[PDB]
Amino acid sequence: ENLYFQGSGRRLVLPVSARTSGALRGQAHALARRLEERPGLRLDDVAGALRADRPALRHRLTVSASSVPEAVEALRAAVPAVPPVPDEPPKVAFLLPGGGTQYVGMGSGLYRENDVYRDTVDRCAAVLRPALGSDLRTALFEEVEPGSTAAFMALFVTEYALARTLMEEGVRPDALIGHSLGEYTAACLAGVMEIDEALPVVAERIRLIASSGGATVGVAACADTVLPLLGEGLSLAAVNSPVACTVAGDTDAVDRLEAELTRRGVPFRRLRMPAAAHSHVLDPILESFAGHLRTLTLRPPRIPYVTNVTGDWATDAQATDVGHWVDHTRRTVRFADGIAALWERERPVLVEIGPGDSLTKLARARLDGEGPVTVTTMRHAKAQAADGFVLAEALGRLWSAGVDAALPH
Repeated sequence: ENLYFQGSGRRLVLPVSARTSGALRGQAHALARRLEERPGLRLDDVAGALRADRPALRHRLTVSASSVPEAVEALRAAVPAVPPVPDEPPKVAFLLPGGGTQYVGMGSGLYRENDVYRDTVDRCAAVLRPALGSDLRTALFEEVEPGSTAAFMALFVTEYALARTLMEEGVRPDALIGHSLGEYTAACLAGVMEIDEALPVVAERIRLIASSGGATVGVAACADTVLPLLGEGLSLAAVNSPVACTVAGDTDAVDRLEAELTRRGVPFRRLRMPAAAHSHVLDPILESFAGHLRTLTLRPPRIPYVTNVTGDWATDAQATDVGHWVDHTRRTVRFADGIAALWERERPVLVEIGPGDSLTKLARARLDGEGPVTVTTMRHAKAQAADGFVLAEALGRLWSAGVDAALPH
């Protein structure tokens, strides 16, 4: 179970582009039949030849392979999966999850294969030791108490390292959106905050939220259905999509809401973190948390980002205002509105940065049926794919949608 650096391995992305719906499938089986019938062809050479010796036409797909049999098999199954590329290159947005999908071992494959990912994690763990009290890489890769400060900081650093890794490949986001904790990651990526200063502040934000107690319930219904059921002792914590919102408050009030939701057939699930972020339960720690926010050098965003406060693009005045960041922690996460504002300006490819597809589902629900292209970037806890495979697929898919710099080499 070693995390020693191995460097990049043999896995490569093979690009295929045609002019038709259409000929793409045919051209992919052609290439498959060529590598079978030509044992002298190395995967190595084919990857470069597919890059240098052919034009990048409108209809694209890719396969990932660490060997010729793998590539041949993947080119048969290959089905076009994104629309033909636009006449103008697509915009790109990063979506940064707030927690719920973190796990021990996430990104461990990237930690071993990718020097940017490894260096970013190492840098953050060293900066974090005085505030955290431990080496974050222990929590990232070996063991962690669920819902601890370390568990969530593991998620924050994974997002940051993964975003830095994509940016070094040339996939630089034109816009950012995060969900609660993820808005801090977005602010660091946008230049609003410096990662080294943000790390201890995010850590104390987590401890202050956890120490405030209370409870949160995720309700699979739109906010209009939930609002009339609240509720002295309850706040609307997040409006996530037309079929998802969260409600937070003291545990007794949340218990009674759940009883009344059951009585109406409304599906819901108690979030496992016994906390109440984005609700009145945080009132006693807001001013203390503003003390920590005052330690940060805030700058206007150099990449645009939408905040959960307004569900709209953050202004320079907001990004640099401690009181806004205090409001961000107290007030409803307007994620669904944020997704719509992001989409309406850019119509960008939506790239989820972090483990899972939880924000991708919210975006698909809110953006039905604008046909968003979404890209996923890190596997769920129980999935068997290798991290480097999932990353290579994401990069190939980004190229297929028209983000040319996403293709590696």
